[PDB]
Amino acid sequence: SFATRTSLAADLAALGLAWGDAIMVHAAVSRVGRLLDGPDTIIAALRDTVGPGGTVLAYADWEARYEDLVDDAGRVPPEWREHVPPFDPQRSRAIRDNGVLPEFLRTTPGTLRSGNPGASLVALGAKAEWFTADHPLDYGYGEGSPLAKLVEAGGKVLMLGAPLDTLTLLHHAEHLADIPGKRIKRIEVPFATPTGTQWRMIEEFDTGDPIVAGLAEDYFAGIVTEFLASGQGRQGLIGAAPSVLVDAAAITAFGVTWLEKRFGT
Amino acid sequence: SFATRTSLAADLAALGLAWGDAIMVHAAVSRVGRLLDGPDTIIAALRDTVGPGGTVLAYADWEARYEDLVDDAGRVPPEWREHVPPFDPQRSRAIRDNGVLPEFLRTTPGTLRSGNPGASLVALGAKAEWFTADHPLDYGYGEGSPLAKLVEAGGKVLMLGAPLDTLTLLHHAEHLADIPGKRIKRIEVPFATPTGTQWRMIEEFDTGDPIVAGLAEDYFAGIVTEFLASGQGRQGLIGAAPSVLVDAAAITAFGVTWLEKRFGT
Ligand SMILES: NC[C@@H]1O[C@H](O[C@H]2[C@@H](O)[C@H](O[C@@H]3[C@@H](O)[C@H](N)C[C@H](N)[C@H]3O[C@H]3O[C@H](CN)[C@@H](O)[C@H](O)[C@H]3N)O[C@@H]2CO)[C@H](N)[C@@H](O)[C@@H]1O
Ligand SMILES: NC[C@@H]1O[C@H](O[C@H]2[C@@H](O)[C@H](O[C@@H]3[C@@H](O)[C@H](N)C[C@H](N)[C@H]3O[C@H]3O[C@H](CN)[C@@H](O)[C@H](O)[C@H]3N)O[C@@H]2CO)[C@H](N)[C@@H](O)[C@@H]1O
Repeated sequence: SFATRTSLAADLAALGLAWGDAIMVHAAVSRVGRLLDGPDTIIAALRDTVGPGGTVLAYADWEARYEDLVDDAGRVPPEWREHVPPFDPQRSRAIRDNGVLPEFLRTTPGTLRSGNPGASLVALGAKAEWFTADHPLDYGYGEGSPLAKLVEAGGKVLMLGAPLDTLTLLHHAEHLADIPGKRIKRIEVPFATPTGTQWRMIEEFDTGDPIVAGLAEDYFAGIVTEFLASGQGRQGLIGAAPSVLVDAAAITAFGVTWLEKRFGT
Repeated sequence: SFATRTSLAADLAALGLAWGDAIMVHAAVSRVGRLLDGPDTIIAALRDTVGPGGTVLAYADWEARYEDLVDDAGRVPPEWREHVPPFDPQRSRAIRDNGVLPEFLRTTPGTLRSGNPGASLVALGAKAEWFTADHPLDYGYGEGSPLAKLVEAGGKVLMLGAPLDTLTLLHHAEHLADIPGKRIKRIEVPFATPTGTQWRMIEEFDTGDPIVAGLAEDYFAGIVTEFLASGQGRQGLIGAAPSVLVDAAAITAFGVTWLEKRFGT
């Protein structure tokens, strides 16, 4: 009646998580079952399974409710500017729309957070410095991004009971997909610098909706389902949670090909 | 349509919070209204109002779900011992039963947390070291406790939209009250030391229920209501939240006298 740090690490090993892996986690903590330490049991079991050579990652994003006040060019009206809290990678809370684990991971001692606010990842472990260094502010889901570094390092993504449409790495596949009609989001973001608040415009492919028209908003779940149905990845229980584990480079290439087949040439 | 760091500090000043105050906060963040930075706007406004000479405090407690496995002497059965996460004052999460603000305060850079797990307070500011140092493990709501140091320093308690029965300092009044039939809670707690897990028995007056029989479980709210009805304390809005501000030494003495009149001699 209690999933422990030991039992969860055993479930993670049986699922496919290995010593030295860089693992990115999307979790629905309620579905794991009753935990002795709450979400920190999940974090501890992941660190135990990958060892000091591994790295645990999560999608942090940023809690910035000021997006309801921007006009049409994405800037902030002058009456609201100095009221918007600027982004500090060490103090800005992770978004909690898709669960509380990224914030729990962000506040775990040793965790590093990248510089692109809306696309920030948290990393804890051996390669946390490289995974979070020099995050390009424009198109933060693309070439120089932590999501690209996860693919390059041969990392893995674990859907720990979370809905399959929340896989952030598939936004990296959307950025890479050579297709037409890609939607773009522009917004101004306040940054905290040792001299005050400095504003800056951010450009990236819009990850608030499907990258192109004609797709259901949860269509990431279909891509993951087809990926598993093709005999790739592994499925199994983590505690009481139905979980999915995929290779980062494989699911990205599968996601790009999924898009380049139905759209473009 | 947006309570800001500036507007909240103005509401706090109008309520009675002053420069240099040591303020302990019980908050219901949802009732404050729409915040630009979430709960961190409340923390920032409190720090702004009290200044670098002040101190912001909250009741942290401890997220320890292992209390359902103890027998009748309060110890942990041998099969569960090494599975229970030990208490680390720097890493143990604050309880979130009465809101998320204590955990947000605990993870704010610079905040210190005291050593008594179940009675731990978080402190951020000038006297955070003294407020959290040398917390007596047995009877942690009594003489050497942060709640007693708050009374000694002339601190204040702010009920920021929270229910009035959640005022932790009234447990210090229960400990001090010279009355009969005081209930006692005993439990064993794992502690993290630089050499491993060390277990220890904790004794204190039971704060999970009224200190004596014959009291409704929310009777703290009646004491606060009588205290305000007697012309003491101040009431007003903090954002959109009906709030209460009281002097720590006054509400404690009023709480003790409230108990010593209806019970004992
Ligand atoms: N969905 C409709 C659209 O949502 C936008 O805002 C959305 C946006 O801020 C935000 O979208 C966020 C992005 O930020 C972030 N960079 C990646 C993350 N996957 C995404 O999340 C969203 O897309 C996922 C599906 N991949 C869903 O599983 C998830 O529940 C959903 N919140 O959530 C809001 C609602 O989804 C705009 N309101 C408007 O373009 C339109 O209303
Ligand atoms: N209430 C019934 C009793 O609750 C106990 O457990 C309780 C205990 O762990 C815990 O009680 C906690 C204490 O820890 C902590 N040290 C101080 C805090 N004010 C108190 O909180 C409790 O008392 C307040 C009223 N002052 C309420 O406002 C609050 O909602 C309530 N959770 O919440 C649990 C439920 O209240 C035991 N289950 C049993 O003795 C009996 O069932």
